[PDB]
Amino acid sequence: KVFGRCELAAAMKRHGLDNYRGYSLGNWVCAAKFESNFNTQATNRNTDGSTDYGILQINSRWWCNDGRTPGSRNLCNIPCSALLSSDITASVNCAKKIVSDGNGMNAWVAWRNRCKGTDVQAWIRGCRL
Ligand SMILES: [Pt+4]
Ligand SMILES: [Pt+4]
Ligand SMILES: [Pt+4]
Ligand SMILES: [Pt+4]
Ligand SMILES: [Pt+4]
Repeated sequence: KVFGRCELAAAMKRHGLDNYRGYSLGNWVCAAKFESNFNTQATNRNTDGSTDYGILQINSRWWCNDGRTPGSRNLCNIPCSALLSSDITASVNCAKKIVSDGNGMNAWVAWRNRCKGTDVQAWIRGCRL
């Protein structure tokens, strides 16, 4: 599913991401925009053989099992395919574990490079929440 900006903001808010570990909603919507362009079905292969999955491009080296990343850790305890669903619940629950891991949202390279220190509130502007 390809989410609209405000539709995704609303779903993320409902799933408890607004101010989760201090990160306002706009940060999460910005990260999703540049990681996956709001497409739950996005996949991207990394040079190390791991793959990133879904709206927040969660990586198979640590977070999920895809059956093809030797020495992967499956920390969210979830097949990576579950992260591609039109229901964002699995992605959100896994992202909560990731952002709690000590590096905050710096775990998402597009967030560091494209969202961090920008006016992220613009991403929720005009939305009914
Ligand atoms: Pt569809
Ligand atoms: Pt709502
Ligand atoms: Pt939902
Ligand atoms: Pt909804
Ligand atoms: Pt594996």
